[PDB]
Amino acid sequence: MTQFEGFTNLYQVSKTLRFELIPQGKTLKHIQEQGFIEEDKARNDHYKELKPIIDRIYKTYADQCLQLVQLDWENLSAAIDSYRKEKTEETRNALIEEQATYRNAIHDYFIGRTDNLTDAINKRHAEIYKGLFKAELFNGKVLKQLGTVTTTEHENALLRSFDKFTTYFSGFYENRKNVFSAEDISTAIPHRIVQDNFPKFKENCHIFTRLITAVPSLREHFENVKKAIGIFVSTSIEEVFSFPFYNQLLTQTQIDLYNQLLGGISREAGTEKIKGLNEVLNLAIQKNDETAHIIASLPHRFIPLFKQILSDRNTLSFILEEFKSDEEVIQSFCKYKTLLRNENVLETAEALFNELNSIDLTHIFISHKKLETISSALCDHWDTLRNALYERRISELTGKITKSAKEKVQRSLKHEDINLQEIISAAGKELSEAFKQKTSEILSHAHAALDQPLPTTLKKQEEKEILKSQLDSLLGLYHLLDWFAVDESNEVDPEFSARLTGIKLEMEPSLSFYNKARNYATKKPYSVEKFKLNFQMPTLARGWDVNVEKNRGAILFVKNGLYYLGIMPKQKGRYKALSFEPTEKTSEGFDKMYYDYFPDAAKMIPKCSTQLKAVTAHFQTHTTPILLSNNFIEPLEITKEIYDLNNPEKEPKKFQTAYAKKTGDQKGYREALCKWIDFTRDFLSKYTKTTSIDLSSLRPSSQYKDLGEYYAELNPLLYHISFQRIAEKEIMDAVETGKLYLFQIYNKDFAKGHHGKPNLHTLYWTGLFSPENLAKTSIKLNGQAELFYRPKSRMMAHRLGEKMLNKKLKDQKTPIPDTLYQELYDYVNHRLSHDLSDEARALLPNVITKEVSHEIIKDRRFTSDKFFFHVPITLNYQAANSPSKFNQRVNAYLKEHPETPIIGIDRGERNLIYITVIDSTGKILEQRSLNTIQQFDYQKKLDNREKERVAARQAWSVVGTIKDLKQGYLSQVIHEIVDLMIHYQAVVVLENLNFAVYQQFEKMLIDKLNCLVLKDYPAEKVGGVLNPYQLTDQFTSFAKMGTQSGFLFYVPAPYTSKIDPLTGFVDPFVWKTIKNHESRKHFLEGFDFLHYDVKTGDFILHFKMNRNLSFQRGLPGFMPAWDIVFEKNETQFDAKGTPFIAGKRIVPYRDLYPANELIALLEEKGIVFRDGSNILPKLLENDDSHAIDTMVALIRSVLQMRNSNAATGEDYINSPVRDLNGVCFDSRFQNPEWPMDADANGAYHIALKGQLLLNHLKESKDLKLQNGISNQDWLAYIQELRN
RNA sequence: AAUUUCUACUCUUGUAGAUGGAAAUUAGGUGCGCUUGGC
DNA sequence: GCCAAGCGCACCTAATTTCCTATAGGACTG
DNA sequence: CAGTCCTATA
Ligand SMILES: [Cl-]
Ligand code: NA
Ligand code: NA
Ligand code: NA
Ligand code: NA
Ligand code: NA
Repeated sequence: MTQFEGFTNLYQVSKTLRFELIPQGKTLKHIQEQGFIEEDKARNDHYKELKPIIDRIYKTYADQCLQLVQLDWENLSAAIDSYRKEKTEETRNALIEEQATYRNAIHDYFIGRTDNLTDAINKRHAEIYKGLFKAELFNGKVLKQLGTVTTTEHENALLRSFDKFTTYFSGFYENRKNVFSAEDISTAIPHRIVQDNFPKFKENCHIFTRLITAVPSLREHFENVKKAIGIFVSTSIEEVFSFPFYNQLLTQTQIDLYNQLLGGISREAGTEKIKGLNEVLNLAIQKNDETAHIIASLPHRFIPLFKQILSDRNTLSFILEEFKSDEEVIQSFCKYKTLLRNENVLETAEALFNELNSIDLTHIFISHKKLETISSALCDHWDTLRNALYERRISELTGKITKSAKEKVQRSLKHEDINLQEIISAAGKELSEAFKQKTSEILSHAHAALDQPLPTTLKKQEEKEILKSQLDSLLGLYHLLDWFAVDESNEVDPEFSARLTGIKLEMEPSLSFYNKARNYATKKPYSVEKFKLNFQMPTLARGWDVNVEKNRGAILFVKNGLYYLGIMPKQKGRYKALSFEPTEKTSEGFDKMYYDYFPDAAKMIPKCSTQLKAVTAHFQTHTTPILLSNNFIEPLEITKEIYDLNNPEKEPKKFQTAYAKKTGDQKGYREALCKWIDFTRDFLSKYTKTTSIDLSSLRPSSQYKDLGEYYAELNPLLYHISFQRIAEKEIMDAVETGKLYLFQIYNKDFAKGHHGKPNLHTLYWTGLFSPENLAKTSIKLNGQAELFYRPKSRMMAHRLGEKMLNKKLKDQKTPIPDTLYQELYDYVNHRLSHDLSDEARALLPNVITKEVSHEIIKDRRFTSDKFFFHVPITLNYQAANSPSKFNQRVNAYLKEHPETPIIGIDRGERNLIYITVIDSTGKILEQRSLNTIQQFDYQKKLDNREKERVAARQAWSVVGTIKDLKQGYLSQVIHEIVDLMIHYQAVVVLENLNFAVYQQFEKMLIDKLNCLVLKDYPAEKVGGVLNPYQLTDQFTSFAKMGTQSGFLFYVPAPYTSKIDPLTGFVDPFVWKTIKNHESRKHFLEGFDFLHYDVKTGDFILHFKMNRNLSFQRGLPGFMPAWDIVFEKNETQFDAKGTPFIAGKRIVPYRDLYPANELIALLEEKGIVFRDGSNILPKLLENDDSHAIDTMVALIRSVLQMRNSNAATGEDYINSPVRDLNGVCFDSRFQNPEWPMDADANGAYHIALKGQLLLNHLKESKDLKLQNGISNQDWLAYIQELRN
C-alpha cells in the first residue's frame, strides 16, 4: 500500500546551477591576447542595436494582418456567459475549446489559411510566415512585401556583423514564435485578443447598456465626450459598445484611441484635462443627488484594453521635452534663476503681499478651488476656513434659518471665489497672522534659492539635493501665487491684479523646470552588467556530446575532487580536435568526461529516418520500401505503412492516444502503437549512435499501453556519461599553447578552509558525478550551458589594524540593536565623536570584538572582473517529463492515511505569515507567527526598508531594493514549513487568492516541493540528492492551477478569522441592511428575547436562524438558534496573570463594555431588568428611536468578535456565544490549545477547511477532491462538528 | 563582515538556510507633478 | 489633509512563455 | 568537388 516515501521519481525537474570560473595558468593571458572578451561585448552591443530594427518586421506584419481580421464574436460571448452561469467542468471545457477556435481563427490570418481572404493574399502570408522565425529574416526579401522600406548603410553594417553568426538569434526566434502562436499562452497575440481584451470589451458593452437604460441622458454625455475628443468619428457611441466594433480594436493605435475615450487626454501641466467616459461617470456620482445614487448602484467604470503584443504605445496627451545632461539642467535652470532676479519677481511679490496690510481686502479674491488647500496650510483642519465661512454667512441670513437656506449657503461656498476680508472676518486674527507667517517663509525660501549657486554637476546626491531644494522653493512661490482667484467676474483690484498676473506669468516656467528636472535627476545611472561569451563560436557550449565537442568547444574535467571547464577555441579561424588520449588510472592527470546522448527519441528517430528528404521524396511517387544505409550498421527499412503512420493525412497519428479517444477503435490504435514501437527498436538497434546500447530492459513492444509510457522508459537509456584519465602533461601543454582555456568551476564550498555543510546546489553537482549516479542516472547534465563575463561594479572594508563587532553579545543569542551596534562599532574602533550612550556603555562588557587578521571586504565579489558558468541539470531523470494523475496519487495516499496532520498557513493583519499545525481531528499541535525567525524580526526590517524606499523616491535618491530582502525572509519561511511538513508528513493548506509577500511565498513553496532534497539525508534515501521528494504537482503557471497541487491545498479565505473556534458561530447579519429606525425595529422584533441572568450577570439574546431573514447573509449554518451573550464585564486573567475585561469590544477607536452599557441604557429608560423579564418588548413599545439605535449598536458590537487596536497590541477573538460546555471563547486567556490571537484563528480555520476537504475525500469512493468550499457547506460542517 | 547569487551571520581565510537560468513579453506597484471634483 | 476618476514622468516587482540537442541539410570555402 | 561548418530541424 501507499507510503510517504513513495512520492519520489514522479516527474523530471530542470534547474540551473551557477558557478564562478577561475582561469588556470596561461588561460587568462591568452584570452586577453586574443581579444575575445571585447568582441563578445561588441557582439552583445550589436544584438541590442539590431533587435529593435528586426522587430519592425514583426510589428508591421502583425499589424497588417490584424487590420484584415473580421470575426463574429457571438459564439465566444455565449461560451463565456454559459461558463459564468453554470460554473461546471463541462462549460469550462466548452469555453476552453471555443477560445482555441477563436485563437486559431486569428492565427489563420498570420499563416494564410483563412477563408475570409483570397487565395492570392493567403499565399503571400504563407510565404512571409515561413521565413519569419529563421535567418531569412535578415535577407531583406521580407522587406519588399511589407512596404517601400529599405535598410540604411548603418543597418547593413549591423546585419553583416552577424554573418555566419545568425544563430545568436536562436532564442530570439522562439521568443517571436511565442508572439504569433495560436496556443493558450500569455505571450501571444491571439491569446491577447481572445482571452484578455475581448472579455474586457464585452463587459464594457454590458456596462454601457445597463447605464444608458437606467439613465438615458448618459447616452448624450458619452457621445459628446467622443465628439469632443474627436475620435471614432464615423462610429456612434452605441456602435463603439457593440461586438462588431471589436474587430476594429485589435491594433495598438485603435486600442490607444479606445483607452483615451475611456481615460481622456491631458495637455501641459496646469491646464484643464479633457475628460473621458470614466471621469464623466465619476463626476456624476460625486454630485450626490438622486441620479448619482442610481449611477453608483450600477457598474460605473469602463475597463481599458491591454496593449497588443510588441506594439509601440502612442498617446494624444502632452509629452514634455526631456533634459539630456547635467549641464543642460544646471545651465538652463541657472539662466532661468537670473531672469527671475533681473525681472525683480521676488521684490514685486514681497511688495504685493506687503500691500495686503493696508489695501481694501474686499477686492482681493481667493480661488474657491484653493480654499481647502489654504485651510490645510494655515489652519488646524482642511475644513476650518469652509466651516468658518459657513457659520458667518448663516449668521447673516434674514428670517427663519431653514434647512434649504442652510443648503443654499453650503452650495454657494463651492461656486464663488471668496474675498480675503470675509475669510479674515470669519476665521479671526490668527488667520491673518498665519497668512503673514506662511508668506514670509515661502518668499524667504525663494529668496535663499535665487541667491544660492547651483552645483557644478549632479554626480553627487548632495548636488541633486541642492537642485531639488531650489526647485521646491520656486514651486512653493508658484503655488502661493495660485491661491488668488483669476475669474473676470470678481471685482478685482485693478493694479494689484495686473501686478499679480505679471509675476505669475514669470513664474509659469517653474512648473516645467520642476517636472523636467525630476524626470532627468531620478534616472538610473549607467550600470555594469554581465554579458554572454562566445569566443567567436556560434554554437559554443550548446551540447556536451562526444560528437559535438569540437564544434561546441566545451568539456568537463575532475581532478582531486575539483571540477574544471575546458573551452577549446578555433585555431587561426579553424576548428581542430584536441584528441586527448585516455591513459591508465595509475597516471597523474585529469578525469575527462565522455558524454553520450541521443536526444528526445520522439523527434530524433523521425528526423533520422522517416522524415529524411530522400524518404519523403521517394514516397510521393512510390509505394515500395526504401532502405537506409548511411549511419546504420545494417540497413533500416522504411515501409509505406511506417511512413504513413508518422505522416497521416490528418492528425492525430494512429499510434497516439487521441486516435483511440476519438475513433474509439482500440484494435487499430494498439496495432499502430506496436508497429511504431517495433520500428523504433529496429532503428535504435542499427543507428550508429545507439546500436551499442542495451535496450533489453524494455518490455515487449505490444505490452506498452501508450507511446508516452514507452518514451519515458526509453529516453533514460539513451544518455550516459563516463570518465577517462588524461595525462597531466597533455592538459597542461594544451593550456600553455592556448589550445585549451581551462577554468576551475568554483563556489565557496571548494574553498581551502571549507569545512561545513555544502549548498544544496553543490550537492546537486557532486551528486551528478558520484559513482552511484554514473551507474544509474538520477541527475542528468544538460546542454545549452552559458558563459558570462561580469566586469567589476563596486569600489567599505575592515582593514588589518581595526576591530569588528559581533552582532550578538557574549551569550551568542542576544543581538545588539542597530543604533547601539553602530555606536559600539565606532567606539571600539576609536571613531566615536561623543560620549557612549548609557545603554551602549552598559552592553560594553558583553560585546565580542574581533581583531582583523585578514581584510574582509563588503561586496568583494563585485570589486574585480569575473567569469561565470550557468549549466542546466535535470533531476528525477528516471521519470517521465510530466506526471500522470499526480493529485489522485496523493489522494490515494491520504485515504489510506486518515491521521495525516494539516499545516494551515495564513497571511495576517499584524503578521506576514502565521502557521497553525493541527492533527487530523483539529487539535492544535503548534501555532506560530513567522514575523521573527531566529531573533531576526523580518516584519520590522521589511517595513523599515519600504519606508526608506518611499523617502528615497521623494528625495530623488537611489531606491534600495526590497525583493532581495523578501526572498531572504521567504527562504527561511520555506525552510521552516518544509521541515514541519516532512516531520509531520502533513498536508499544507493555503488561502485561495482569487477570493505580496504571501503570493510569492506560495510559488516558492510549490517550487521547492516539486523537487525536495534535504542536504543531511543520505543520497540513496528518499529525500536524498539521488531520490528527491516530489510532494507538489508539476508547476506550470498560477493561471493553470486548480485548488490542489499534490499535498498543497487552496481554500477560500471567507469565514476563517471572524468565526468562533469553539462553536463555528459567525455574525449572520449584513449590517448595511439595518439602516433606519423602521428596519432597526424589525431587526429587534426578530429576536425571541433579551433578558438578564441574575445568576451570572450576563444578558442573553436568543435568536432563531429562521428570523430576520431580510437582514441575514443567507448562511443558516447548522444550528437552529443561538444564545447571544452580553458577558458581564468582569476581570479575568490569562495564563501569565495579565488581566483583561470580559466582553470588551474595540469599536470606531474606543473601548466598549456592552453589558455595562446595556445596564446604563436600561436604567436611563427606567426599564426593569433585574427580574429576568424580556427587555425587547419594553424598548419597542416605548419606541425611543435613540434608545433603539443604541440597543442595535450594542448588539452589533457584541457580535463583532474580532477586536483590534494597533496602538495597544490588541487583536483578539471573543465569541458572543457559549459553547456546548458553557464556555464563551476568548483568545485573551492565552490558552495554547486554542488560537492565541485573531491571525492564529485564521490559520486554524484555514487548516480546518483543509480538514473538510480530507474528510469528504474520505467518505467518497473516488480519488478526486471536491472543487472549492461554499460558505454554507463550510459553516454547516464546522458547526455540526463543534455542537 | 567574505558568497554562483540572495538573506542572516562570524567558533571557523569562512558559517546556516535558500537559490531555474537565459531570452522575450506583459501586467502591476511605489513616488512625484498636474486636471476636474468629493469629504 | 484624505479620497475618486484620469493623464505625464522616474524606477521597482512579478508572472508566463520558450529552450536547455545531435544531426540532417546545404552554403560556403578554396 | 571535397571537406568544413553554420542553420534549422524532428
Ligand atoms: Cl473571516
Ligand atoms: Na555551508
Ligand atoms: Na529568468
Ligand atoms: Na503611478
Ligand atoms: Na484635486
Ligand atoms: Na492620482
